[PDB]
Amino acid sequence: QQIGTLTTETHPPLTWQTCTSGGSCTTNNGKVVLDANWRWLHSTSGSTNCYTGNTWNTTLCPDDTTCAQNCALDGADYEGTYGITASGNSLRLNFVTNGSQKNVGSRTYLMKDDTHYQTFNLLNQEFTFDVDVSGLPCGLNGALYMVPMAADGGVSNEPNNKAGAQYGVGYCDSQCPRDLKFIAGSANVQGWEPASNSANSGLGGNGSCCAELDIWEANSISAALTPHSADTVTQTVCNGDDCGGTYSNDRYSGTTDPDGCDFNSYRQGDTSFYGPGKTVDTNSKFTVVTQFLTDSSGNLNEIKRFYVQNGVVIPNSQSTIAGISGNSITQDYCTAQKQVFGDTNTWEDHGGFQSMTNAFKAGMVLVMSLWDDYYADMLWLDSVAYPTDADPSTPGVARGTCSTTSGVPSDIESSAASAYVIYSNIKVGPINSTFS
Ligand SMILES: *[C@@H]1O[C@H](CO)[C@@H](O[C@@H]2O[C@H](CO)[C@@H](O)[C@H](O)[C@H]2NC(C)=O)[C@H](O)[C@H]1NC(C)=O
Ligand SMILES: *[C@@H]1O[C@H](CO)[C@@H](O)[C@H](O)[C@H]1NC(C)=O
Ligand SMILES: *[C@@H]1O[C@H](CO)[C@@H](O)[C@H](O)[C@H]1NC(C)=O
Ligand SMILES: *[C@H]1O[C@H](CO)[C@@H](O)[C@H](O)[C@@H]1O
Ligand SMILES: [Mg+2]
Repeated sequence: QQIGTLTTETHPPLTWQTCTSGGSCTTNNGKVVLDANWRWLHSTSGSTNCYTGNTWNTTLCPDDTTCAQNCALDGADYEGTYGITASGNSLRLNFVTNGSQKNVGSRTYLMKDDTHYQTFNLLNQEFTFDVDVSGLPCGLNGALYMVPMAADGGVSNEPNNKAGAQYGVGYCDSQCPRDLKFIAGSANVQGWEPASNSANSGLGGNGSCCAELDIWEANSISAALTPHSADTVTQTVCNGDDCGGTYSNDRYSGTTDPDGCDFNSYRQGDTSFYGPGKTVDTNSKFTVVTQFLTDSSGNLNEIKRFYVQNGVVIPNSQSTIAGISGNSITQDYCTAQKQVFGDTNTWEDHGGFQSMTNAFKAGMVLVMSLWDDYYADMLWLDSVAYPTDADPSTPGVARGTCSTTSGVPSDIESSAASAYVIYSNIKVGPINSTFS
């Protein structure tokens, strides 16, 4: 995709911290950028849209290559159009913004400079942030996570990609998303079809795969921490059903792990731990600490979680499911959880902890998003039962307190239009350096 010249792109400021030890943190002046999929996409020749609603202009975009040559991504009105407010240490994302048109959700990335994403290697480090999820009801997902996107947004080896990181180009994840307009320096017009169960109501011929570390996927009801493996940790392009993931005829036929090794306290049997008025009280802001421990060879072997609220350090809740012990993500936990729950261990299939180690070594980009779920209504995160018809007595079925009828986008985009999330006070450093 090309650089549009009709609207200046100014990345809103976001300060975050590097810590070296407890009580020793210094500030970094970062910036945030909106994902390309949310942007106006128009001809390089003028103002004519290449994409409108959920379909393409086939004169401007007769094929994937020509479309990339012909079409430019332009600058974003962050607050006015997208309800994104980045100031000081905080990033607020609003769910619905009814400006000149209706906007639902957003996906943003942390930048090091105007043309590069910040990258992270969290081996032997912890990532820590504050979050307010009080305004997130059933069906919402405020996600803070990491994917090994190319730092430059792909421009170095993609001649038709000039927009790059500057315009939030280069997304990939463990679902191999096919709703992306641009993948690996090409458009995705070929095979594009409208689809009711896609976030943007459309799906192209190709998907964008990579590893994915879901540090935080949450609302006021439930939270999940989920690493996802991949054969190749950085971006690969997949074709149709061979993609696997959400929209394939065979979810597990691809090169990535679409399910991940998840820890949701409620799913792991403790319904008193996380939620409104609970041990981690979602009525108010809290600190989320995620630690990435290694074996003696420097390969990831454990993900730990701590919360801090009112100055009280709260260890992650123990899994209470018989056969699934502990309060962290380890190979023993992942194997036991998949076996006991009766879920396919695609996590292990695509390299598990070694895969995530490789993803960290490649360098991770920080993603901060707010979304509703056109495929499963976020029931996988917060429902009394997922699947909706499954036995709530069966281990792994219950994930939260939300009804099986909750979270339908056409419902909640109305009823929960005021929903928002605030991420703040991001800190990265060695184990134990960001809290005490
Ligand atoms: C991106 O997806 C499109 C659509 O599926 C692919 O285009 C197909 O290419 C094959 C092989 O050249 C042709 O036989 C088909 O006619 C094309 N289909 C359509 C609908 O145009 C394209 O190959 C994909 N690109 C990559 C890199 O995988
Ligand atoms: C598509 O783009 C072309 C070239 O700018 C333009 O002439 C045409 O009006 C657009 N719309 C349609 C429906 O073809
Ligand atoms: C971090 O703190 C915990 C709890 O005090 C301790 O068990 C662990 O050894 C510490 N690890 C490092 C690397 O400092
Ligand atoms: C469009 O229709 C599909 C069924 O194919 C639903 O899953 C989706 O929620 C939307 O209503
Ligand atoms: Mg998709």
